[PDB]
This record gives sequence, C-alpha cells and structure tokens, in this order.
Amino acid sequence: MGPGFDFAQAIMKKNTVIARTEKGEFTMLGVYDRVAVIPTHASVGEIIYINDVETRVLDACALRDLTDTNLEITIVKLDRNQKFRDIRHFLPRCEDDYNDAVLSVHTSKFPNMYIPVGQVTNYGFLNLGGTPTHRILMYNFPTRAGQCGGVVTTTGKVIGIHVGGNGAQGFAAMLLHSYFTD
Ligand SMILES: Oc1cnc(-c2ccccc2)nc1
Repeated sequence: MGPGFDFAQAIMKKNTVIARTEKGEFTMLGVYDRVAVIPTHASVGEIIYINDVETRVLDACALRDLTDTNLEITIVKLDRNQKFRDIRHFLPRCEDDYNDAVLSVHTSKFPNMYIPVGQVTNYGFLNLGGTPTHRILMYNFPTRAGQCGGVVTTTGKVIGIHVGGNGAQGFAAMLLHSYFTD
C-alpha cells in the first residue's frame, strides 16, 4: 500500500522459504549464501523441509548472549542447490527502537500476509514461554499462533523475526549484522 509494504514485499519475494520441523511450519528468512534464521523453539534437527523438499541441515546454532541468556534465534546452514540474495547490508548494527514497522508472514496457513504493527520498542528482557530471553523488540499488535518466523522490517532495514505474543503485544528477536560476519 506504501513504501514500507514495498520493502517488506521485496524481502518476502526473494529472501523467504517455508520451513517445516516436527514443531510446525515457520516463515524462514534467508540472509546470504545458504544461511537462514528461524526461532529456536522450531527445534531444528539434522533434516528440515524447505518448501516441502527434504533438506539436510549442514549446521544449526542456537544463539545466546555473552551472559549465556537465550536470544531465540537459530542460524541454519541448508544443503540447498541455490544461494539467497545477500541482504546483510539491511541488518542493523546496534540495538534500537523503530517507527512504522511491518510484520510479514508466508506459510500454508497465512500466505502473502502483511501487518503494519506501528512503533517497535527495544523491550530487552522477556520471559518467553518460561525461558529468560534478551534483545526482544515489542509491537502493540495482537499477534496469533502461526506468525513465528515472520519478518519485521522498516524501509531499508530487516530488524527482527517474530517469536511470540501475550494476546495484546507481539515480540520479535533482534537481527544484528554481527550475527552473520563470515
Ligand atoms: O481470518 C482471520 C484469521 N486470522 C487473522 C489474524 C489476525 C491477527 C494475527 C494473525 C492472524 N485475521 C483474520
């Protein structure tokens, strides 16, 4: 509908796949080469389905901060025959608050879904399903089951992936440039 939705659509059309684990179907963001991200509660194993194709997981790393606190991001390297467009230059370099963000989801349940969530707060600490979690972003939108892995963007930045909600607010794990230095 406007330039925020334009940027979000451009990310969805080229840098997402549908990932399936034993814990469900997730929006999965491809960042560069064969490297993607997914919420840690997806419980990625040795094999994952990518757009309903059986795919070997070459590596999976559940990220924690230097205090050994959960960040809820798993970085996955996929045994895929094709690279993602490199979008690392759209990742923020520091923790921050944002205006006018969009949450975008693409699954069997929610195809081509876009949500203007408005202002995004650097919330920080969240007890997420009983698990202390850091670097959480918060938006005052009543997100539902099926949105986990959804991409949070502003114009020109990919800032996080949806990991949960309390029925009134939604929560995303930050994406930082420093997670994807090679
Ligand atoms: O037919 C409907 C189904 N689901 C939703 C929906 C609303 C908020 C978050 C996610 C999804 N809306 C309408």
